[PDB]
Amino acid sequence: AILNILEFPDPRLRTIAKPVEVVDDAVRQLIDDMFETMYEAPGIGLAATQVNVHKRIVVMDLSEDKSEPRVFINPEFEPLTEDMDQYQEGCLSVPGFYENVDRPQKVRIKALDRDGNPFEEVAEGLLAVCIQHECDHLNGKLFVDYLSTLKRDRIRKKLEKQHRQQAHH
Amino acid sequence: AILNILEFPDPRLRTIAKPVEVVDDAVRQLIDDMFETMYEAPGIGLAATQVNVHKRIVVMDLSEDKSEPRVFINPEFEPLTEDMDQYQEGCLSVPGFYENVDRPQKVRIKALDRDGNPFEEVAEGLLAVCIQHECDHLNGKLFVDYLSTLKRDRIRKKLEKQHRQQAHH
Ligand SMILES: CCCCC[C@H](CC(=O)NO)C(=O)N[C@H](C(=O)N1CCC[C@H]1CO)C(C)C
Ligand SMILES: CCCCC[C@H](CC(=O)NO)C(=O)N[C@H](C(=O)N1CCC[C@H]1CO)C(C)C
Ligand SMILES: NC(=O)CN(CC(=O)O)CC(=O)O
Ligand SMILES: NC(=O)CN(CC(=O)O)CC(=O)O
Ligand SMILES: [Zn+2]
Ligand SMILES: [Zn+2]
Repeated sequence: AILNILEFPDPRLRTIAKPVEVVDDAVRQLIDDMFETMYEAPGIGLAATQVNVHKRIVVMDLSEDKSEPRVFINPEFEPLTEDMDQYQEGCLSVPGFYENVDRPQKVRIKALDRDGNPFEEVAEGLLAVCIQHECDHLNGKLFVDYLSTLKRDRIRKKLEKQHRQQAHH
Repeated sequence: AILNILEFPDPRLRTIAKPVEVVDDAVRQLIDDMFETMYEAPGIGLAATQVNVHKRIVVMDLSEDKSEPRVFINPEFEPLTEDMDQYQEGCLSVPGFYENVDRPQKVRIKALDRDGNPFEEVAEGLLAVCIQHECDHLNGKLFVDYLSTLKRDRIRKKLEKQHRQQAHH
């Protein structure tokens, strides 16, 4: 099923997600709904926090033909270099806005797979950017948090305006 | 200490490496010697089999400045995709030759780290190719084994001539 995606400045996006203790079929059902929601948006990644489920679960598919699904449960990352890359990021929870964000160029991801088994994976490029962006969501952080207060304020005001107009529909 | 690197068609390269039961002082010394040997060659990977030590130990460093050492003890891998990647592969035991070899582009690695602790790592790109190349060595397999019979024999003949001339130096 398609799930509702929370939008900035909804305070629920600031909730810190709780770790998953057992990866059962119920967790996999949520994962399937997250994937369906992500593919339909469309987006290349999605954190449970974004659909109002505060558990540390992330889904992703960096392919063009939407044929490479990846699951990260209880994800964490550690920079493997001090070098930083700049990427213009967008977010399904901050629809319509794209801004530059500087983040570690390479990181080591650690998480549980869709079966609950632990693994690690070195990430560079888009994968590195996405994993950091998704993990941030689980810690109640949004990419607009890295921007100047004036830019974030402009975005907030534009979105709050849109929300009021959408409410008048 | 820099160890000697065996070269095709030396029969000892066909030896199947035995598993490591404990990462003791001796094993720790070998790993250091292997890194020294690898960097001096220079190469981006090295299997114990290549320095005539038939234990399942692999070292790597895909960086350009010796800043990313990697250790794999008792490594094994499983393809995670059917998609094949073609890469121009070379080998310190088959110096001067680079031939295309098709291998799965994404694999899951299972091994023990430099401290003797088990871990599983998802690999793509160069890392995916190198781990398969290195594990093959531990099973007495060389990349030329994937080439046609005439191409492999041509390479063999070339090296035998070289070895012949080197001995007269
Ligand atoms: C930069 C990496 C961002 C991680 C994923 C986000 C989706 C998200 O909100 N995850 O929490 C995404 O797909 N964002 C899209 C996006 O910004 N993309 C998608 C591909 C490249 C990049 C271009 O800016 C937009 C169009 C919704
Ligand atoms: C492609 C992966 C190969 C695994 C590593 C080998 C070394 C080896 O013999 N390992 O067992 C290597 O460093 N090979 C080099 C090599 O083939 N390379 C190094 C970087 C890229 C690639 C192609 O040129 C050459 C130059 C000796
Ligand atoms: N073994 C894997 O597929 C690795 N991971 C995700 C990845 O592909 O990066 C686990 C998951 O998708 O459940
Ligand atoms: N977390 C890691 O460093 C993983 N591994 C190997 C790697 O770097 O891929 C351990 C080792 O190098 O002993
Ligand atoms: Zn987002
Ligand atoms: Zn080799």
